[PDB]
Amino acid sequence: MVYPQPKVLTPCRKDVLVVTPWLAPIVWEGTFNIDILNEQFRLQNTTIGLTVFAIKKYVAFLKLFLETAEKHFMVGHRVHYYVFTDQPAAVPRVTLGTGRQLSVLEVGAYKRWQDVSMRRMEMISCERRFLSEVDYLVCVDVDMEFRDHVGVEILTPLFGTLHPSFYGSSREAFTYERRPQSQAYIPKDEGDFYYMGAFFGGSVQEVQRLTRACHQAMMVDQANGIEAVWHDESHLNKYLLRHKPTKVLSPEYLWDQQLLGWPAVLRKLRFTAVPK
Amino acid sequence: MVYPQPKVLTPCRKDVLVVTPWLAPIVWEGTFNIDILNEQFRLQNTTIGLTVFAIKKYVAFLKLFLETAEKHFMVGHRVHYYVFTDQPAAVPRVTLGTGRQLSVLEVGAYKRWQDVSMRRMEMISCERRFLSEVDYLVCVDVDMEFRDHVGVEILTPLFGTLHPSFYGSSREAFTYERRPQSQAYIPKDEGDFYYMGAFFGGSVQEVQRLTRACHQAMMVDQANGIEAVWHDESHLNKYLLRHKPTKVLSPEYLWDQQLLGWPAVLRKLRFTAVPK
Ligand SMILES: O=c1ccn([C@@H]2O[C@H](COP(=O)(O)OP(=O)(O)O)[C@@H](O)[C@H]2O)c(=O)[nH]1
Ligand SMILES: O=c1ccn([C@@H]2O[C@H](COP(=O)(O)OP(=O)(O)O)[C@@H](O)[C@H]2O)c(=O)[nH]1
Ligand SMILES: OC[C@H]1O[C@@H](O)[C@H](O)[C@@H](O)[C@H]1O
Ligand SMILES: OC[C@H]1O[C@@H](O)[C@H](O)[C@@H](O)[C@H]1O
Ligand SMILES: [Mn+2]
Ligand SMILES: [Mn+2]
Repeated sequence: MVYPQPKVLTPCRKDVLVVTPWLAPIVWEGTFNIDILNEQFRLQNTTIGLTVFAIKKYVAFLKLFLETAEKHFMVGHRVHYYVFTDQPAAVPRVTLGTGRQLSVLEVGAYKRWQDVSMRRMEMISCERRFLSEVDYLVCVDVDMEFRDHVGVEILTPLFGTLHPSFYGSSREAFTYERRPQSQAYIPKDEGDFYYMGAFFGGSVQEVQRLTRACHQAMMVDQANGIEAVWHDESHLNKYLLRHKPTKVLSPEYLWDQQLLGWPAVLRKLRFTAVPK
Repeated sequence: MVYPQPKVLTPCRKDVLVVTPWLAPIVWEGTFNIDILNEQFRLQNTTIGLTVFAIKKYVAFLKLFLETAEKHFMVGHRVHYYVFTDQPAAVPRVTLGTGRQLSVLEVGAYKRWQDVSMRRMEMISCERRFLSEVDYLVCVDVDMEFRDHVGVEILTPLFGTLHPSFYGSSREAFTYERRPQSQAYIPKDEGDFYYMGAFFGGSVQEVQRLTRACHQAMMVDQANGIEAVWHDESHLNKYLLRHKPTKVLSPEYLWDQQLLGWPAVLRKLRFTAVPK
């Protein structure tokens, strides 16, 4: 297998940070040779599970989400979609590529948007089925579309994704939970990045750990009369501060061209918000 | 725990490649916050085994090697030195820091320098003792001294170290084995880096795999009447081409100031050749 030689005195990207201070790759276009990664992951017959909640009106987002995932998400690898919905008959029948399957998991609807978004951690953690069926789990919002490659480069024991509104910001600007009353509490002088709750994942074991931890933390907050400021994302950020991810995705992986344009530092816009 | 904020639009190092195309960190000063890594590794009570062969005249190199390892190598972590020698009474008694131990393993001497260097793979692979006693194994030459920090930043499932004579070179210049007759054979259009046999390591499982593979490959070459051009290092390079390391050490970790000076791109010279 023949490819460009990496040269150690020629960096790929000089414009962005491509490794965290705990030596986790930060995933940008030009940092990876996908042909190498694809080979490595195919040699293990990797199966990737993709979880998405479509509760209430959000079933409307599934057709574009799944169609575009078929075009861009882990193409060539085994993929198992898990669609959590209160409306199984509303899941569109989208034609899938070979090695790809979809399961519909019927769940209850909470009235409040905070609990729908928040009880995802609980819903994800359903535990023995993921362990037997997939190697990795990827957990994303449904109001999104894939516009470019999202592949095995993201796979690692634990990853989070840089929030597109805060990647160029200083930590005191991060909208972490700042009340010491909350399990999600992070002091003003702490913090690596501000991760978005819309795209995280890892090995099935590490995702079950994270989601269990976040759920346990939110129940503690509830039994104490406090709701973290950005809810699941607050707790996600506290978890990833204390258990550092082994890869970080750049904002190529979570973007909104309408709000933020297409800056030169983003060579690809891979997974983006749908207008709502 | 309070530290400088990484900023994603300010890279650490813009002068060197800090991640390989398969997303393994390349370990340079300024890429890592050691306080973070130290915490992570201490939380697992990590034990690092360091193997060194001192056969014949090479026992003379042990005092400086061990004294300087006490100053710089994994300080604060548990360390088990394994000294393979034909002369147990010649191992100097060096005073060790707390949590550090040394074992002397008596082995036979081969007459030829090629077989002394080459049979290390066999000698390392002695298998159940490493699995029970250490988490990682680091395998180095003895004619060396530590001059600066060599710590848990290097630890990963599998690592190799960039040969200091070839890091700025193109692959056709690499002195890989070029005869298809040899198990170590690498074609002219293949190859990522040229790794030095003087410094490799990983988890005990991955080092046992590598050393078993290299030994099996060299026995095949022997039963076929060919000796790879740079011996163990040829086979090391073939193994690491096909099983890509999960970290690569920069030449800060294997250098010779007498032959190569102190170039600006090396902010630290950590482990260096002793005149011989
Ligand atoms: O009525 C709702 C509200 C939220 N969600 C799920 O929870 C996710 C996060 O909520 P949302 O996308 O509304 O949050 P935002 O991106 O606006 O902050 C959604 O993508 C859906 O997967 C849902 O299914 N139905
Ligand atoms: O007579 C010898 C020759 C080699 N070695 C071991 O094999 C390693 C590699 O050999 P050497 O350092 O001579 O190779 P070089 O760096 O010169 O290529 C040495 O560091 C020792 O650990 C040894 O113990 N005794
Ligand atoms: O937490 C800061 C917030 O950033 C907003 O831009 C986003 O819409 C919210 O979902 C939340 O992530
Ligand atoms: O393989 C090329 C060679 O490079 C030399 O500089 C070194 O002394 C040898 O041990 C070998 O590594
Ligand atoms: Mn959303
Ligand atoms: Mn040597």
